[PDB]
Amino acid sequence: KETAAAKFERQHMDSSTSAASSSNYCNQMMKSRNLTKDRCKPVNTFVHESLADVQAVCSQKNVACKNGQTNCYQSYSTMSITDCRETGSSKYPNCAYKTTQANKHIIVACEGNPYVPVHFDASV
Ligand SMILES: [Rh+]
Ligand SMILES: [Rh+]
Repeated sequence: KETAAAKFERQHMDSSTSAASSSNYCNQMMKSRNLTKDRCKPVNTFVHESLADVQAVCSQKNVACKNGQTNCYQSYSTMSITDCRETGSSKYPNCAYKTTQANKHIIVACEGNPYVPVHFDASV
């Protein structure tokens, strides 16, 4: 019974580094955040902004979600993010990733009271 809010924080928040710590980052973080337990999760994004600044996106630019729901929101400012991408030679349980740093607008899906991020949809 992890809450949806807490699952988003575990899968997508890393405020403790300004940018993709190092070439090792995604290998470490995909494992430590438990995204390689049942299979290698093929792609995942981490956001290097404060929790308050990511939560605030739920009152910013309303945009269509990829799944056609209406509860997605685009950040008005660019954010520091790390994209993690499974290498073609990565074989479970030894999940290997390329670490790439970018500064992009994020899109998140928000639900509940309080209204908070529960899903990372895209960066643009
Ligand atoms: Rh999701
Ligand atoms: Rh999900």
